[PDB]
Amino acid sequence: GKSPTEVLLELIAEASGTTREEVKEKFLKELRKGKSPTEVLLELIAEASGTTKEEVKEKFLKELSFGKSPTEVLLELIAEASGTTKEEVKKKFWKELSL
Ligand code: NA
Ligand code: NA
Repeated sequence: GKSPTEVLLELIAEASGTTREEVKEKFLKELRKGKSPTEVLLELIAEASGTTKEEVKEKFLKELSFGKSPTEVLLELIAEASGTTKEEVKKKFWKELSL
């Protein structure tokens, strides 16, 4: 998938055991309710890990407060959700972006 968002949604699908289109459609529908893309990604990640959305959102925000970058944090959260390494998820991200 071309864009960074599309690649994140693909990674979330893999972590969720759902299709890329299913995740995309959930993402689009939530945006239509007036949510922001970052907020929606965090909810999707929470769903994928079986964790509450508030817990995932607070972790994100705390990491940002430490001076981490948003995409980096999202990747780390996706890695937590799939039980894979941060390094493995980041590799996939850059690979998929690359094509
Ligand atoms: Na499925
Ligand atoms: Na983003």
